[PDB]
Amino acid sequence: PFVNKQFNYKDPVNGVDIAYIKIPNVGQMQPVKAFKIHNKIWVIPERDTFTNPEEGDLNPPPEAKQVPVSYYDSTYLSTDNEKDNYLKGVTKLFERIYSTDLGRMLLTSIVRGIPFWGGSTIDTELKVIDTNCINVIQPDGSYRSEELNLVIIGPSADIIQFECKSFGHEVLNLTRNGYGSTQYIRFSPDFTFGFEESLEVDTNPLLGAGKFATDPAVTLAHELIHAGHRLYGIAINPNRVFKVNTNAYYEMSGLEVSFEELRTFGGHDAKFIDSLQENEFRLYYYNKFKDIASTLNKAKSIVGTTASLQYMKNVFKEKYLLSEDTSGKFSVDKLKFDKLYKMLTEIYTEDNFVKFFKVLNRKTYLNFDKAVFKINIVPKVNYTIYDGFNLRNTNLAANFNGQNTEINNMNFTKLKNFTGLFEFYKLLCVRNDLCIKVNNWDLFFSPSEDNFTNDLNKGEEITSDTNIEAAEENISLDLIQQYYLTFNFDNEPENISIENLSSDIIGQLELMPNIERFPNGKKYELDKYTMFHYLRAQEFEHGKSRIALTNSVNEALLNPSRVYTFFSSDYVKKVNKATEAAMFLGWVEQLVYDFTDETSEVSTTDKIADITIIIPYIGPALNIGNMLYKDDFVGALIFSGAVILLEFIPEIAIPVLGTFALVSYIANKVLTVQTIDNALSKRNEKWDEVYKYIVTNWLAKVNTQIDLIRKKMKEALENQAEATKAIINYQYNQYTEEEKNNINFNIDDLSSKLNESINKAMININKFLNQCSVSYLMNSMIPYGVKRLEDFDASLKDALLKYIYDNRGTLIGQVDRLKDKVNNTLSTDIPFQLSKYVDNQRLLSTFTEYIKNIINTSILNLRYESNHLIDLSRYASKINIGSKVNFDPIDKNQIQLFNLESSKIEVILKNAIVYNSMYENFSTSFWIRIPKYFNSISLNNEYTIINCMENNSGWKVSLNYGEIIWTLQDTQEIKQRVVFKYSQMINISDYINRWIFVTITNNRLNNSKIYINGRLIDQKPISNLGNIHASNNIMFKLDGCRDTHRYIWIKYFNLFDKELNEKEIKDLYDNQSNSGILKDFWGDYLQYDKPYYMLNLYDPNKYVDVNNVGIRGYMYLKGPRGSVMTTNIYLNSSLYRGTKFIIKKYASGNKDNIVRNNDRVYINVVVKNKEYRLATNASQAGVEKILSALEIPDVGNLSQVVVMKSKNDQGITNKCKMNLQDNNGNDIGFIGFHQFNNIAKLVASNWYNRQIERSSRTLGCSWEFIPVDDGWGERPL
Ligand SMILES: [Zn+2]
Repeated sequence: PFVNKQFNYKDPVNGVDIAYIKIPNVGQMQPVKAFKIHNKIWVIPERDTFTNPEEGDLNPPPEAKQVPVSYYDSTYLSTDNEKDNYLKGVTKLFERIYSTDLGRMLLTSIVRGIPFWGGSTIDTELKVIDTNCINVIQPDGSYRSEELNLVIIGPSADIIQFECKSFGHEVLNLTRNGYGSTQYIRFSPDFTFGFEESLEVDTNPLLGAGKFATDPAVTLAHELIHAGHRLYGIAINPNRVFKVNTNAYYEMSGLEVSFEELRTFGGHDAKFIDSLQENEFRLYYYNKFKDIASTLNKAKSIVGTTASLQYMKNVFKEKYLLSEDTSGKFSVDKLKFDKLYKMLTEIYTEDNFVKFFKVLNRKTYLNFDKAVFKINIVPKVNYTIYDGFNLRNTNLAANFNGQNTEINNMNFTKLKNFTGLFEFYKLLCVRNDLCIKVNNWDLFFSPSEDNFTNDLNKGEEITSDTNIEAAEENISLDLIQQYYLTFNFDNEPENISIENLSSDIIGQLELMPNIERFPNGKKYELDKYTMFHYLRAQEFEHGKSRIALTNSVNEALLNPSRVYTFFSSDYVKKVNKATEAAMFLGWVEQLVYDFTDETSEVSTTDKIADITIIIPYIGPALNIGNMLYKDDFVGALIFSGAVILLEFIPEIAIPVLGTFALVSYIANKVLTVQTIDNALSKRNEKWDEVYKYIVTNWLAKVNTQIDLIRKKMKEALENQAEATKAIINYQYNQYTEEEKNNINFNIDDLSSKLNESINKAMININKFLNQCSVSYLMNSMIPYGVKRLEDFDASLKDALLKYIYDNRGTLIGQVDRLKDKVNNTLSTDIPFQLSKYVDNQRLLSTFTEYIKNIINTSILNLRYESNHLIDLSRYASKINIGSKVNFDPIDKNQIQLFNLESSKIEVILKNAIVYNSMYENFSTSFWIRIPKYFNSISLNNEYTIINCMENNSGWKVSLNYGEIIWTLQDTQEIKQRVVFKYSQMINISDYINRWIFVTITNNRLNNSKIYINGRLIDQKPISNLGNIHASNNIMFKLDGCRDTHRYIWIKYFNLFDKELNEKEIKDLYDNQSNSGILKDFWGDYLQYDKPYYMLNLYDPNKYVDVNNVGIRGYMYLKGPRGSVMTTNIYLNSSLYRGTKFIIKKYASGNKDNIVRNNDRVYINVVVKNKEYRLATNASQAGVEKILSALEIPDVGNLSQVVVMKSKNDQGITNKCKMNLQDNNGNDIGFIGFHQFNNIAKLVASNWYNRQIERSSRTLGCSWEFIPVDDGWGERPL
């Protein structure tokens, strides 16, 4: 820390702060020269050759060590100059770490570390473990033993294998028992690791060229965070490793990250460790301190120094944060411990440092390094204490340029890795065997199910004084700030003179676990091609080959010029074809555009709330479609969901949650009323444990894969930009030889381009990916955990209601409100807040937009997507469709069901995901289309359409002559039904043979409500209905319809696990109305080329008629619209009356024949088997324009274009649908009628236009198109 005096290697040895140290090693050891950069921190610029006897050889091994990176140089750090530079650098980084709030705290705990005084000399005595000091040679040839705390030596054989090294004890775990021991950090500030980014692009649009460098400060900070854990004897056993599955062509051959490694990194990595294992360690170390206090509390004397036993007892007092009374006895304050621990453990972590140093760095310990570099930090022009490489001013500070080894090329010297490229690998063969050498450190992670401990099954007794939950403070920069203020920076252990030790202190390193070499080669003969194969087929041989030509098909990896793409053929074409230099730059522009073009394709799929943004070429870039129902990725993903992306499917074991036992209290109100609260509280806490648990499983099994792909794609895109830089190149590589011609093709600028083109591409691919992650979590992992909680919740309620009962008379004036409190709480879940377990601004931001759409909420949502009737909410397991089930050809999401026992659709919901307390509070909605009842059979005959019962298992939708019903019924067969009844004796009905939006709400504690088209039609209490069954499957089929020609049309069926409120209902309702598409009088999309009868909503008793064809003729509303009937059944005004209307395309045609909100069209009037053209003369007299049916060829420049409408300019629905316009583009007006001497001719008046803005009064322009429909038995006269 800080380091007071600036050293030089040659500066004269002086017995203190600069001496000839004799580290505690084995056997003899010529003394070595080390400096004292600070109280308790020495620096030896030698290669660690002393610490380990079996490590004096600094030469590389004929066999390679299984690590992604390695580097050797027998000669490094030999000269006396190299030492000085090493001295100058190790320092500058301590100053770097020290210049940060987080840094500052850590170096104060490290210097304060001080290995406990074990040396167990007689219980009651204190003493120094000689292995924690060093002998210091004084000038007069003498030597005085000195206590040490942390030492930095040079690397051993493998220069970049930095790590913590401590000497062990004959019978003590000085690193895992609380004692702590002097640490020797093998580190070098002359080499670094290069890594690659594929996320920061979101915040940095012009992110660096390629591989970035790792600020040496972080690496050193990472290693100290380790000395910290060990100094406080809190290091996790290195026998604790996150097990990894290896047998599989996609799995990593070998790799064993330690918990103490996932701990030290922090970020999410540290979240891979389950809660149960987390608290396992805490108590473990919390008891190591308790013994430290005991050990101290009974220490009478102290052999060794001339320092007061009190002084000593105090150092360790101030170290472990012990508390002592007036007698001087020590104790471990639990609450004060949890803090110290929380600091050494979660505040001081690599991720947290990457915040203080504002540098770019790996975002996970599982992001394997791909390089080594020779850097030189000493010169200020290169690296500064405050800015590092990203120097102030210098063009390095805009986008971590200083860290980009390509941009800041001058500061990084690419060295030779010593692990080839295929040292550790896997052999993957297709089905010409067709195999590939896939790199080990290039395959999937894949955690073993073992790692995830749990313990969620243990039940629990709930007394009155149980201890309630505790937050999950995500360690925000604010919390660190707090720790900083309350941080104690004054006073640092004194250099307590100890009595000389052996001239040669006997060492022997702590024993690390053995390196189990892993198998290599391992062959894999597969069926389908792999994402690895496809990726492979996009690299192509360096360059001395023949001008390669891009070419689809995986066989694109059989020719020496093996290259493949996922781009449109035309690109292949433009690239694969000679281009005369006369015309070359054009080509460049072309490709670039086309590249940045093909590379940015994004599907909106708005009609799919869940995964919005979509990058289609992913499927054919990594062969992700996983081969399903043949191609069409964007359709593939929609049919399955983000599952189609996982190289492997993770499971979720959420045991049958235990239960709370309730300790009862005899005639003790307080103590009782307090137990129920503890019960409910622990239950709330109970839900948190489950959620937090699946987020750990989701963080390592799922989210990790998606991230590998995230890299894979970024890899792909570059493989493409690299070839289109090869091809284009080969061309100009055979240039005309004419200088001054073109400001150079600038390969180092076409690239500056292709860079951006890809950087943005990743911004899209990333959003898309983030959605498949969050989304996969919400519909494939949470539902499971919830089921068990909801169960637990359903149980606890009884156990609680009973408790209250069994204790009434003691809960005298409260046996109701407590009965209400327990019934009111345990009647709704505990929302899943992702922010409670994740800081990631990326994913939370995602999670937020996902939550906004109430549809992603539904436990069942089935639309007709792509080419299937699927359950987008991923709850259904098998949706069996009948044979007599028909799907409207236009909007196939409109299902029609007949009376035939062969037309039916049955849906079964995954059992594991279904809890029986599921239909207490829940809603259901769908769109209905009921034909008209013509016969009398229909009378008093109630057929059922939707049924969900398991022997009296409530709710099933039924129909009966002019009314819709919803009946709830419990096992105790008690039933309750709510009904909406619609009369069939009306001129014009709002429900007959039309579409009706229906929503049914259910609140166990209240009533059952029925909403028709948004408004509440009726409600009936249900606070008396007993328990209800949860049917595993729902059946769509009519049942008991005596009518032979009865049928219905359903649409947008959904099922919600909560009581939708008025607002939600109305929102949901406006959303499923497709306001951008005009409608049939019955609700279907209006259509081009399809004769409709006009019904004027203002004067429903008349009907359009063409007085006389021609401009000298007119159209008007004719006399009395006839009636229709069938005594004792219906009496509706007739519809199929008057002249028909035909809408003709005019703007954007050939496409679907659906008429959309703002289409310009043509209205052909069909007069006497012939079709004419409704037009007018915009040069008439008044505001009104009479309109006539002209001869299509005689119309000419007369006003005829009509702008169809559906949403008022303001945005409100209006019936006024036809706005006529003059060719100049003007606005002649909406079409309506108008009295002209008691004749009311159809007219286009600019009046309505004005009114439609103000009010919303049904006007003379309120038209309605009526096609003939099998639902309206009426016969077109
Ligand atoms: Zn480490």
